[PDB]
Amino acid sequence: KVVSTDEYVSRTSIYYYAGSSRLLAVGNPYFSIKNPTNAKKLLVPKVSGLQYRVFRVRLPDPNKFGFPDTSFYNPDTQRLVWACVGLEIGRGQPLGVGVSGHPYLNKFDDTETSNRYPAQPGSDNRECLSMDYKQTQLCLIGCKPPTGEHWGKGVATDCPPLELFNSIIEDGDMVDTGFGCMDFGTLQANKSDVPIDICNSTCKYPDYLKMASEPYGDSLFFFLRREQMFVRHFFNRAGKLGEAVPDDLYIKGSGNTAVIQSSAFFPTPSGSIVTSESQLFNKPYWLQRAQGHNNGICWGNQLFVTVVDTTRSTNMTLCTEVTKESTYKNDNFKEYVRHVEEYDLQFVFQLCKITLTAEIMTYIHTMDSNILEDWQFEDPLNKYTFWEVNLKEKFSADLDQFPLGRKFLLQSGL
Amino acid sequence: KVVSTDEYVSRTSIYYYAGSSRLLAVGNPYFSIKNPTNAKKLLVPKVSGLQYRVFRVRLPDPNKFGFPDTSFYNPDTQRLVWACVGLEIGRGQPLGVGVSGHPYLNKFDDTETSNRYPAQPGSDNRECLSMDYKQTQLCLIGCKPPTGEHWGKGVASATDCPPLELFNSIIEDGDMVDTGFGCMDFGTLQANKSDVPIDICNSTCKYPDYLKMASEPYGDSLFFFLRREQMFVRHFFNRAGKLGEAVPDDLYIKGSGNTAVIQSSAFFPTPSGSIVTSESQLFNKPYWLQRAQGHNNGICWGNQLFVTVVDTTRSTNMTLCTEVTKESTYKNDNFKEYVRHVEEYDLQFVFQLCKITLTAEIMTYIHTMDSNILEDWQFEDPLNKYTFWEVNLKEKFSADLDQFPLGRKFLLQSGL
Amino acid sequence: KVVSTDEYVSRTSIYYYAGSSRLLAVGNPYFSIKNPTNAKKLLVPKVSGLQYRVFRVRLPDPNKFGFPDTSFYNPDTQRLVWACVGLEIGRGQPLGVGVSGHPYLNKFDDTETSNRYPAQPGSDNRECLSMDYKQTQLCLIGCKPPTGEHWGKGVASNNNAAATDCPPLELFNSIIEDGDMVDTGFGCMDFGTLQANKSDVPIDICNSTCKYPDYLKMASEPYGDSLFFFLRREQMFVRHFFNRAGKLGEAVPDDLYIKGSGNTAVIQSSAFFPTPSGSIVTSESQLFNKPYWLQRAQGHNNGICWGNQLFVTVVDTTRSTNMTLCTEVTKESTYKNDNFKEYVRHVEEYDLQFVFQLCKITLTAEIMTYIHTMDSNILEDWQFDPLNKYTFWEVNLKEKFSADLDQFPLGRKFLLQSGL
Amino acid sequence: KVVSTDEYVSRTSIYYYAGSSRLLAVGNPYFSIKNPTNAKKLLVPKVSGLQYRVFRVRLPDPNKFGFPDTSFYNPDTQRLVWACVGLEIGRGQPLGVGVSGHPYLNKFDDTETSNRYPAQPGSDNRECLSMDYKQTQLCLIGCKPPTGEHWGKGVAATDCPPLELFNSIIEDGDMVDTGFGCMDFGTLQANKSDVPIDICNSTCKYPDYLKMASEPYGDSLFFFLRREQMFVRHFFNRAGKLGEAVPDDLYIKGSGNTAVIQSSAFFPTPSGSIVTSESQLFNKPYWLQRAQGHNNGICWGNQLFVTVVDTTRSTNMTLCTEVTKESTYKNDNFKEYVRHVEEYDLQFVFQLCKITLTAEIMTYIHTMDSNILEDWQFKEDPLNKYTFWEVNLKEKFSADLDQFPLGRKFLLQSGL
Repeated sequence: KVVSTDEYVSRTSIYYYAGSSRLLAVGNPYFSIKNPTNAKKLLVPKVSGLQYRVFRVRLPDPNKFGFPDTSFYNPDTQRLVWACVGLEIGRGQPLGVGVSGHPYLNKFDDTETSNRYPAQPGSDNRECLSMDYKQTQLCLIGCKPPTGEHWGKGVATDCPPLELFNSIIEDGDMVDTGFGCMDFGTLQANKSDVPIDICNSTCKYPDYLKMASEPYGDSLFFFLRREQMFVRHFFNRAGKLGEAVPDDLYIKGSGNTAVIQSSAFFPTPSGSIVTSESQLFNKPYWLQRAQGHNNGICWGNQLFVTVVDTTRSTNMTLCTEVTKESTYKNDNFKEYVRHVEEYDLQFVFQLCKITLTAEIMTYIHTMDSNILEDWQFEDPLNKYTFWEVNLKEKFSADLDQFPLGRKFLLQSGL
Repeated sequence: KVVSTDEYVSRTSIYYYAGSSRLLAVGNPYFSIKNPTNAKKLLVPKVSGLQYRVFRVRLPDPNKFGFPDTSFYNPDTQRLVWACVGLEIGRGQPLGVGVSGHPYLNKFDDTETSNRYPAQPGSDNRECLSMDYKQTQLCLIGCKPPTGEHWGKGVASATDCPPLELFNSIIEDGDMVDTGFGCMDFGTLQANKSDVPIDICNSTCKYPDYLKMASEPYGDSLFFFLRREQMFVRHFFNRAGKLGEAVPDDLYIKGSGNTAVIQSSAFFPTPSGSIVTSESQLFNKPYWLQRAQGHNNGICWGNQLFVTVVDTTRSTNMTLCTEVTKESTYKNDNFKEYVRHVEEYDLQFVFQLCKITLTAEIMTYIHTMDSNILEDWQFEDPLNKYTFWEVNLKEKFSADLDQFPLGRKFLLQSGL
Repeated sequence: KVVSTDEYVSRTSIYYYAGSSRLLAVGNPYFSIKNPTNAKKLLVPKVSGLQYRVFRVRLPDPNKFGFPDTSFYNPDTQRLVWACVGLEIGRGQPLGVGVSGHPYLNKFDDTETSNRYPAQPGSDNRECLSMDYKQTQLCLIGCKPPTGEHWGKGVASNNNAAATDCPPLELFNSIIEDGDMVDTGFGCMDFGTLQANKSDVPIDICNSTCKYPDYLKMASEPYGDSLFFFLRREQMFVRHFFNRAGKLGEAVPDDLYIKGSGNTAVIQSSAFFPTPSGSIVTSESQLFNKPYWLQRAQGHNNGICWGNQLFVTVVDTTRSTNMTLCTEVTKESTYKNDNFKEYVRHVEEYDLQFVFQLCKITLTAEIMTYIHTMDSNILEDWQFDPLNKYTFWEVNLKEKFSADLDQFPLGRKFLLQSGL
Repeated sequence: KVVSTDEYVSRTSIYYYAGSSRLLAVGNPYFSIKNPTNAKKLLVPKVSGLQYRVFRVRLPDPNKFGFPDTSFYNPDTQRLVWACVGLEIGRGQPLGVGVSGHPYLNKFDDTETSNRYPAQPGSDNRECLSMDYKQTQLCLIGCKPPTGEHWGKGVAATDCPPLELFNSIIEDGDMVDTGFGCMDFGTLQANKSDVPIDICNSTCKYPDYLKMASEPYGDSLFFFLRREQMFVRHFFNRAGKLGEAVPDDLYIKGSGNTAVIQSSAFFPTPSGSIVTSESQLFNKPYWLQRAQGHNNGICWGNQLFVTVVDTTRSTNMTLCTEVTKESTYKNDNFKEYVRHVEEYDLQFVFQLCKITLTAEIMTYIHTMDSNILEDWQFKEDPLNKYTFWEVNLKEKFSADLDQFPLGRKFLLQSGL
């Protein structure tokens, strides 16, 4: 039913390079700061190494592109499309690791070595703790935005019902950090069971299984992923235990041990060490043969690059002096936290042409009716937030004038 | 006497793909919650990353299957069977590590650096502690369910120590894997219910009996297997209670005064599975079953196959928290805390159709191997007493291999 | 526009070896000490395993070079230039790790396992702590000095009302000079201007700027003179979790928590910061004391040392051991702390080894135009200094070139590797 | 001009095996013990896994060796010399790690997580601490003893000792660097308490690889291997006056309890981390086929130097004697000792070589080392002032290569 694009998309020998140049984001890693005197504007964005970067890369429409020689296709019977054959995700800034925390984290006791009876249950025992998150590197590439999975509140023990949800991963969405891919805002009502940079967020994980089994293969031309973590500490929660331990799993205590302590345990993660050798980025990927049926065809003259890279999640400390005095006083200083991200996206594109026979027109229409409509032979994604990368005026045919271009010519023997 | 299936099972060039689609299990990682007014009515099942997943995969009987053209075999003289030539065990959810504990764990002292005399006295010094378990990945494939080993209470036959006996049993869906405390029946061998965390303290932890399964004459249990285990000692504790076997007098000089009353030498460690990484993953990659080591080269007798999996690398337990009363300031009594765990699978197979010419010698051989094969071919089920995760593929077979992920991989890998 | 040097630079079979011999630096890893008079003299330089070493290597002008027979060179139509084809960065001293600290580090609480309410109030809760930094190995090679990136104080629009008074951040490019500090785990920033309390990082960077190589910019340079070749190995993990004292400049928004009361009414600082750790150093992961053959550069300059000079940039924290020195002010039969003075010193040992290949260029009209657009000084200096404002470790090889390759370690390696 | 020995040293097809047999050293790892009255005699030597082992291996002079048939060379016009073509450094004892410490280590505060103000004053705050040192494996081979580098006191706002880098011959028993650098601790640390006692009155040396590699003739390093590792285990600061105060532009002054600045004379303790079999450099053969330097294994002077550091067997054994036997335990009834042992077994394969004493070759050799021709008869040895572990193989040479382990390995490797 579905066939490879190799069977109805003809390749030319025409290649183009396009680069975004340096992309920077600067903000607060834990939360954005809205403008107090203009509520519709953000004063400081939320910029964190635990966010997805979802780039919507806009390509020049090859059917309107000022090629010097346009005799390679017949506009009466054919249309043009770009194919992505090479990519490098440039990453700036040094390798490093940031931390995240909560001034009122719901940690009660340390349950690793010593937690004797009786409990000391007050009504507000939250503590100001921080941690370093699970480490994640990944890149997804396709002509359709990626699909994530996360757990949320479903439809109806008083435990919230769990439902697995699919959604489009948007630029700025949070990746899972060690506490799972879930809607923490709705499933953790106390706002204190995870650090503040996810406690009112949804952490999403790429739905690799769903995307890979898509018939046309528009979501994943190519992907890399590297995750790691271990358990750094063991805590338990304050609050009522919603599901008591059944009586067949213990002999009751008495006296000092009569009032059972909370078995609502939770670990803290740690991503451990970051190293250059395990970097996925700053090297080229050649999209020669995709596993799916879309062999890199950028339908709609666009392409989506999704990236998570926690290996440069350093958060910088900033400190201002409000009063200059000869001796040190805390009240004379203000402390800030800032995080930055540096990207440089480089592509090699191959021009393709499609002869629109009756059979091919039916196939394309069944696959995506917008393709023929846009070819002349409202955009549904504008409700989503992406990092827009406009390459319409960035295409160059002089491949050997750019780093990735030289690599392509050398690799391909051209 | 036993020969390879390659000698009497004819391979065709007909291949079919079958996939389970998304399989989800959601529950409490530490215990099930029973309906108070029923016994087999579960309100919340026990779903944990430390459980065996034993999938009983039902295949369509090829002798009754709607093939478009069956002219490739003579039903008067031959019977059909599926062979598994490819499989990928898909795993969803992010990598992570969960913890387990006991609100009354029988830990007395930390015995790593400082445990001075004299012994502190008590009758209930249990503590509310947790740990992260040994890390295990494994994958078994066969047309017969897998066999486990575990230590249990033997026969009663200067020590009241329970006798130990090594038991074999079928590993069922939901059985607990060993966690760092060994493969034993904790319910019967640890009578106090407090020496290990609550998710195994009343369970039997089983380890696959690889040696027995591997030495089976016909080799139906293990077409293929992968395994990756690791742990280290994170902490050193000792037990409270009477020491059942005192240290002999030739191993120490007796103390006096504050050291006159000997402290408990019933030590026990806590395990740690250490780090989880993508590179060490066994799953989300294809396995091509070309040449089995045993005599059964992937033949799915009885139109079924058993896929057994342990994967602790996605054992994260999600914290859930409900608000009973909304108030402007934080109060512990206004919230309830829950724990939930989920597992996501996607089993993908490529099967090769095979035919067997039922000569006199071959029927004799097959009857000796398993008399049910010829009876079901027409030329009750003892496994109904066991619990498996049923995966019904009777309506999931497709000849359009290139329309599915594993199907494309198979066509590419085989040059077809 | 830009073409590979392979298209207009002719390679000869003439090879030369040159070595710097042992290069030593000795000083204080945390700060320099000035002569009280003379003020602009250094008494003890600042020498640290966390510094960049930027060697400006001077080569003999091959167009004036005493070759045994120069009849192969026609000065009427061609000029000579050296190409670097082999390099080894020798490192002496044992592998090891140093630590850095601050007697008044702005650490308030340990936020890893226990930090209950209420907070302890004070005005000066600084502590005397130390740490081991992120581990970095790198070496860059080109005929132009390298470019670093670092964050500094930018410009703040004043028409824009500031609800946050946080300093604006700007990414700055600069030439990396010998003695500049590498990033240590707290990022590449100007700590002197962006941390006004002088207490948020150890003293060896608290009044310094830590720089990171701008690899992306250097790689995208049209001619590729900065990076013939580079190697890099970074690693770190989080060793401890602390928070800062001082007023929190950006309060946590009210939608991320339920307010406290009583002991928890005054929120504690969420201005967290980790301490880094470079972890283990091993021989197996060393980048140095091994040869590199510069056969084919990724950029268009395939190792041509224009201007008869070469830049070697090195970071190597794997030998950052700081030696403890102790003098006895008064000899007594029993120990007393006041009888001794404690000092710290650090040393660095280098040995740079090169193999150069002689090249000649026939100066046609087309090539002269190309080179002039590339750099007009090349044709001027050939008869056919802007870098003096920067600080480099000068390595003069003008009189160290030898044709007897097999008389030297790297020369023997080259002859064997190339089959000569 | 220097040329390879390949150009003037003729190889024969004559090979010999030689082995040292078991070499044992037994002593105290921290210090030597003199005879209790007589003092120039040692009762217990200092034997530690942190020492260099420098073996001076004496070979039989081949020009005086009882060969059965000497028609392979002309003794009037030629001289004989041995070339080393194979070597294995045998190591006995199990892998393990020792620790070193000081009963009066100059450690003031733990500066890793908590070191608040004010500093408490004292005059003697030294502590009884220990640590495990940096891990080092290495082996050097040449016909000349190896050269080490270390920092010592040189000549000539700061009273800090001037530093000079010194070269010296590494002798048997010299200390390797341990994590505190290669320096003369006796002269540069006057308090004798800034490092553990096994180096506080010693010089820790590091091989001057750069100097030896650049020697024209290449006599020091036929071949070498090295593997070092460490991390920082703890962070401390020193007591005593700070000799160089922190400049005023690097901090804002304190007040009250923070008025008296604390010592920023930090120092780490090292740790060599784990030792494993897989990273072993020893107990495997090295074939010296073609050296990088110009001396291709020629053992001038009928000797060769094998230098080893191996901290991967640095276990220190605990010994304990009973002075009074009593029914209850008392500390004063026992004496505690520490002992360390090292087990070596050096195995060599040598190839016999001949040199024709032409006018040109005698001139070349005379310029290289005037002693070579003198010793050939065509005298105080200068190395007698240095200490080496003497290994005499004069009576250990055998032509029956296949009767010994390394000999068999050589025959197999070389196709003979």
